[PDB]
Amino acid sequence: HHMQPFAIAPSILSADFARLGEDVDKVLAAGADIVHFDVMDNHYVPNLTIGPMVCSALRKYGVSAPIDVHLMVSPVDRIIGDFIEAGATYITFHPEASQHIDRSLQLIRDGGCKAGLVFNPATPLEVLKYVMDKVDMVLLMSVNPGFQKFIPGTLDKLREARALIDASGREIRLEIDGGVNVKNIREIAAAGADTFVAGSAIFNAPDYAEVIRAMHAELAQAH
Amino acid sequence: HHHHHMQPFAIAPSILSADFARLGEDVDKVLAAGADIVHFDVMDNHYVPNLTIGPMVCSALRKYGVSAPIDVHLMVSPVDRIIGDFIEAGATYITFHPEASQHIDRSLQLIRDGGCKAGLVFNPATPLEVLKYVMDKVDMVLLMSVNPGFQKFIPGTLDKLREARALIDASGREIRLEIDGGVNVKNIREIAAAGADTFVAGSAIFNAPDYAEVIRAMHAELAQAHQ
Amino acid sequence: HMQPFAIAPSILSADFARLGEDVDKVLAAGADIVHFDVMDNHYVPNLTIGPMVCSALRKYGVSAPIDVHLMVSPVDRIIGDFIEAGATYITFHPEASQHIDRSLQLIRDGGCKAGLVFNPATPLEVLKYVMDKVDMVLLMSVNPGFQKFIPGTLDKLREARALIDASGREIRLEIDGGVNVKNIREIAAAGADTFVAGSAIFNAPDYAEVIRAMHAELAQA
Amino acid sequence: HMQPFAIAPSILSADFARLGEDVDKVLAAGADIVHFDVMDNHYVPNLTIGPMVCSALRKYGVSAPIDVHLMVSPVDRIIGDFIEAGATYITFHPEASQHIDRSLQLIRDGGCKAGLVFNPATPLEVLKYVMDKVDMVLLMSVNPGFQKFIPGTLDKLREARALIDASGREIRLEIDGGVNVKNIREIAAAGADTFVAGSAIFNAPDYAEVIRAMHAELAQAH
Amino acid sequence: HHMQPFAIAPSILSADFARLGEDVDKVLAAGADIVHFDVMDNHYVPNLTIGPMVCSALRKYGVSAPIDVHLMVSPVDRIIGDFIEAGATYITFHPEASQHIDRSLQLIRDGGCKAGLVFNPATPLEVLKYVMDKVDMVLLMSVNPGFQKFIPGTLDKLREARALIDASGREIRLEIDGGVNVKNIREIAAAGADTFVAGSAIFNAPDYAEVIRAMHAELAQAH
Amino acid sequence: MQPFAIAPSILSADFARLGEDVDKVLAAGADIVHFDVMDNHYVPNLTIGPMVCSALRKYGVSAPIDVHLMVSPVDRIIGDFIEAGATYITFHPEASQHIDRSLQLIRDGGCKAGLVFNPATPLEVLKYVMDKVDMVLLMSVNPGFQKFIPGTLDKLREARALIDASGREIRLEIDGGVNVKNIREIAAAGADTFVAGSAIFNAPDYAEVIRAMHAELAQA
Ligand SMILES: [Zn+2]
Ligand SMILES: [Zn+2]
Ligand SMILES: [Zn+2]
Ligand SMILES: [Zn+2]
Ligand SMILES: [Zn+2]
Ligand SMILES: [Zn+2]
Repeated sequence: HHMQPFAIAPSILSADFARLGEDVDKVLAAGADIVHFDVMDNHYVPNLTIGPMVCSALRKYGVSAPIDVHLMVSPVDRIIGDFIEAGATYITFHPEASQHIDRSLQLIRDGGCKAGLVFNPATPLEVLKYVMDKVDMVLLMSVNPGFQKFIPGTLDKLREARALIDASGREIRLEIDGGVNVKNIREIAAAGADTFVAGSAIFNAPDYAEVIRAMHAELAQAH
Repeated sequence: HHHHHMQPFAIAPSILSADFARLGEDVDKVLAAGADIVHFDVMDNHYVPNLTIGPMVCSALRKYGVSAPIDVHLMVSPVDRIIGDFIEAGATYITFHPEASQHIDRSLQLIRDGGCKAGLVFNPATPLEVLKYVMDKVDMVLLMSVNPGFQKFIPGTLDKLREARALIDASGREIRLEIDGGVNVKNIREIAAAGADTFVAGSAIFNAPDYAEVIRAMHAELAQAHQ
Repeated sequence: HMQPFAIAPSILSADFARLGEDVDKVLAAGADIVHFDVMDNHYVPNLTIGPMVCSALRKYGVSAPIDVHLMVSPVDRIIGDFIEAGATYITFHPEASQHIDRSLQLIRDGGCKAGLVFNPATPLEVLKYVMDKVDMVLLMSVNPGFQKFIPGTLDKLREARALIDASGREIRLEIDGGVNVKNIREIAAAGADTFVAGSAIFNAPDYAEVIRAMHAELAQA
Repeated sequence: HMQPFAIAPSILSADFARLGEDVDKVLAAGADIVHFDVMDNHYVPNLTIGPMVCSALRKYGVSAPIDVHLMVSPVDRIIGDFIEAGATYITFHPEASQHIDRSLQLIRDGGCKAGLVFNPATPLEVLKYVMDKVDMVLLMSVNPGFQKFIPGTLDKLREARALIDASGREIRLEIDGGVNVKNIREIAAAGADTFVAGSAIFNAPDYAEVIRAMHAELAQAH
Repeated sequence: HHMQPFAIAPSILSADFARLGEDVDKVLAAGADIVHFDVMDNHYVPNLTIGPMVCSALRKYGVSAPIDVHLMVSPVDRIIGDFIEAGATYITFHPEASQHIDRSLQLIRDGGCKAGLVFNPATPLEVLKYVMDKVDMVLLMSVNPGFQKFIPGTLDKLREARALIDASGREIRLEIDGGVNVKNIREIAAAGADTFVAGSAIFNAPDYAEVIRAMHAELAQAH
Repeated sequence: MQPFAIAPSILSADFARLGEDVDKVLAAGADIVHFDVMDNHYVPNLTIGPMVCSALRKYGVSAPIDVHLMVSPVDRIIGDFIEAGATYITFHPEASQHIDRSLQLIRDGGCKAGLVFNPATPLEVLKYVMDKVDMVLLMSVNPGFQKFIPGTLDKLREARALIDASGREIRLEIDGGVNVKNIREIAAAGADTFVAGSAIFNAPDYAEVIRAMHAELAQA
């Protein structure tokens, strides 16, 4: 397996939006690697979350950690420009949400960001065949985004995705989001995931550091 | 002073210009500085070319302790589903654009049945004719003096403010007249004199070095607005 | 200057397992017009019945005028099918058509009578330049597709009656939403001459008594 | 590893002026499932019948399984209504839902059986990660909503039956579009176990003879 | 009546697109004032006509006359930019086709172009009240656009339109389009129109100049 | 394969003298007049509609006209291009809710039908419509937005294999950054129908460029 170093990406949807900078500082001080950014436009999913200004506010506040913007929006091209200027690090989108996937991935790369494709539980991986050189991260949803129980079939899709990336020779992260907890993160990594989104499991816990410490402990006795 | 059927003046800062890294703190300062209403600009990247903040941020302000009335301006389309979320999130006012709903009456009724005050937002070009048959169901009328989601006060709004003020005055209903777009200390007197009683300002307050001084200066002009 | 009173029950409240039977009974009970509520799950959050049901009633023997209310968007394609299906009136919402005049003209060219439907909030302004092409004006007293009569509708009825009277043309003034025996008198006095009732008729045990009761209130005008 | 043969007449060809009577006759003539073609004027250029008609069939006494084929987009809201309306199967096209799994999960959580419908050109790959959530697979042998059996459907039937056979799950393989007595044997031999016919049954003078003829050819299939 | 000098604006949909430059030269040399450009995007109307490249092609060829682009498209803002760079003189659009009429009108003005609003046969004139300072032309459709006989009520709307312009004090052209010929141009002008779009009446005539002279002859026996 | 064919795209032609320019490119040896139709929705541009195809036929153009539809939805305008005299009509599968019916509409009109594949679009959708496609167009750039995407060669070879294994007569068309310096390799990948725009219509002499292209097509 030509994987990448493990990374924990809390989704700030579970964070305190009245004290966002403080809450992000606390989870990063607790050892988190990536700030995960769930953007919903009330159309691709039945919910509306936060826009590029929140990414801007985090950068102006001092957050230099990588910000991983997951676009659950459609169409994607215009708002991609705003997240590039707002300081996003990763920009990922669903292939179903863009009429021209290649041009959309190229738009992110030409902005200096790392680009990715997000796969709904039912979405097959076939669309990756002709954009392998243009995706830096692959996100598999283990729940239906925007609507809370881990879909077990995702483990098979994680293993298929890990195989596809390994045979490409390119450095591509395998990200997972949806029902990720301490009790299953060991099994999830064994399927081939190297980038882990957790939300409630971290931000709603009484101690962020122990939970992250518990996750990394399980991740070591996983591979 | 005057004979209009108005409501007591209210200053409604737009938290679009606030510090989203310290939002609860920033809202506390503007409220402690004399602001009345927290104005909430909700944009869904479809009705306007921008995406701002959803109901979870309104919930976060309520869970933090913000008890001031929260004025949710919906620049989204369609509106009914997200209207429910802002009701459950603790919004006080919910206003939306007539163009954004296929069924304006049902949408207004949805807000009222939540216990909220309802309103219609008017783009610079949108005429006021649609108010004729919903006068009993609007608690506030928001006049946009700029194109929402895109930056200079459009002067013709003063004429529409006067037209809106006249419709409310002759209606017998208690309806707030709100204005948003380029409202600052140098023009708030003329805007109030045109008939607005609810004033949304954004950068003028949140980008100022002292929030209380600016708000006092606004009230200074509002006092000399009906000579 | 009005048009003769007409009672137009909406078959949304009828028995779709015995539809021909129920329509015969309500018509034999004195109903004038069969009102047809078409919803496309887009313009309103519900899906009801399409032109094949209008077609099925015509093949069954129903010769009464069938009044097709389109709560759909866009409208031009399905207008054609309802022309071929044997519709008598075809009405649609001005917001649902990008080209109101062409859509009204499309109905007239099929031989049907055309109308525009106005949501509770919709002002009557759009009638100014199409008065020659509407045979019926339908005012919604409830939000279509979603149930209590909106009182402000009576004010719009009187404004609508004034516009029709000043046109000199034969245009029906229709009302739909919460119309019952207890209010049909005031609704007619406001200027309505065409009355859609649904639950009030089809859920009653005897159709003839309700319609006879309604005309009694229409008599005290 | 197929399922018991089932004949599912499509009531688009039935008499909607005497629908309860017409359905009783086809059911008394040996039909197994009432097939329900729902069109929203957007996903296909036609509008047929909504949940109230399914309700009317239940309120009239029809206890047979009602198989609702949703040719609509989006699907989630009307799915809820058909669950309450008393549907037995609810199927939809994968292209018509932005979130296929949540839509399938919606049907199952209502107590209904769920399925995916595939247009003549639509490939079967999308079933790979939803095999546990589909109870029926419907292949269209004509373009839905627009009348001759597309011959390539037999090959897709054989491919679909293999996928279901290799899954170990109880999933019906349904076919709809130009299915008649003269071709139902070959269709069944291709792997279908649920057969939608419309005009072939409801436009016939005796429903029982046509249905009887279909079962005769279904025997001389495999 | 604060009108503008009469202008004949033949619409090139009736022109020979195999010999467009030649045909435009002839109709202008025959006395036409404005080249009328009908843009349809197959969505706002059931037809697709010509885009900005044809406006560019006429300018690259030498056409210096004012080019009047009527946008029957929705949305309008993106293609407004392209018609500005392509060299349009007027850009007009339908208010129903823009979610933000004022911003769209301002976009045209900021490109250096003249702006306008187009009214379908049923569209009321009410929307002009708060954009009078931003419209240089008002186009009244006397037929349903994109689908051929003058709708008689348009004459009443012209008089209503002319009265609104007269009361504004602004230099605003009153344009008419749909079934305009020599036999009715006098009555149309007396109702208050000062800019006349004709298509087949001119381009299908054997001599373009004779028709234009006849139209200009009828315009004299107007007011 | 099919005999090599050069299909200049009239997006690069002179729309003020279109009949003349099309006459010149055909007299210079071009085989097919390529027609790029954009509706400002499927792609961020609006080009030319059926009236222009009709105008070319009324002018005398009897050559095959290849209409590539970058529009969505497609069925209504397919009807218009049939009336206008189109020879090929191709569309993107993502732009039609019912691909088979749309291909069938073209075939029932007497035209040849095809499917266009965006750079990211896989070829999987061809499996059940192989009997209904006369041409397969591979986009080597993002349509409507100009440099040849290298992965297209891999898809060309994969597509050529699918057609070769089908036994059906289907043209393999390529569009996007096709020039004299790369047309040999593209044909070697399996393409037999070549769309060029600027390379031909912006050249000072159309005949020399087309002659130069055919020379490279020979050493394939
Ligand atoms: Zn995410
Ligand atoms: Zn606002
Ligand atoms: Zn109705
Ligand atoms: Zn079916
Ligand atoms: Zn025009
Ligand atoms: Zn092309």
